[PDB]
Amino acid sequence: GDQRFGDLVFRQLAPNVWQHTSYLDMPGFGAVASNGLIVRDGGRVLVVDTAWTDDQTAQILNWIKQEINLPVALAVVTHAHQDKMGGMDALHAAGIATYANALSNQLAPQEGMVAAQHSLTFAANGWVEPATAPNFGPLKVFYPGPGHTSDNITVGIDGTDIAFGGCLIKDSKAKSLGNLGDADTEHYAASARAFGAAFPKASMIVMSHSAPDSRAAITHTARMADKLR
Ligand SMILES: [O-]
Ligand SMILES: [Zn+2]
Ligand SMILES: [Zn+2]
Repeated sequence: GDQRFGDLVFRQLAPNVWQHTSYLDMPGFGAVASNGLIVRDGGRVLVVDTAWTDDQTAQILNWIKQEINLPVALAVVTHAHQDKMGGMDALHAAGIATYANALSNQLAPQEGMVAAQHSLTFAANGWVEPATAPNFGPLKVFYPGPGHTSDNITVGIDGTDIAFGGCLIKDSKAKSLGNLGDADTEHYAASARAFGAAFPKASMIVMSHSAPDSRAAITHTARMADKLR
């Protein structure tokens, strides 16, 4: 069941995996939810995405202290928008090692974000170059191609049936692809399909702006993106 913790919501998805949710009252649209992940790997915790703000991200760390009570070894953030990187300063204040796509770190300042400490780079096939993602444990990082943004990355969780599409993927009942302001409309569909192909055994797809869904999230997202081309 959902756990309200201050202004955030936490939901256990699997034995060692929780979803964090935070909200930003954005004038013109409404109060927009964004989801990320928290993963326990043995005696440490790994975070995927910040909350929208530093204050909210500090609350994620407070929840982790209360409910898990193990050190956060690292965080990976999945592109240079506020929902994913808005809380970088809070992570740094906590002494957490941070990672993002090299391109996300490059784009961060102009997007109003603080860059992560470390840059991930990717092979031609999309898989992270392993030397750039040291000690990632069960986190398997994949660049699916440009879509929601040029820099969007995705994360599978080994030992689970979960893959995280971030803002690239919307659920199977979504009416649109959300914020396309920085999108690559020509490549979106192929990138969504590449995410699915990278994590073919994932049965639970987690994403930024929908609740967890089946792989129908991937097929529906790609089919909607076929219209963008
Ligand atoms: O986003
Ligand atoms: Zn975004
Ligand atoms: Zn987003």
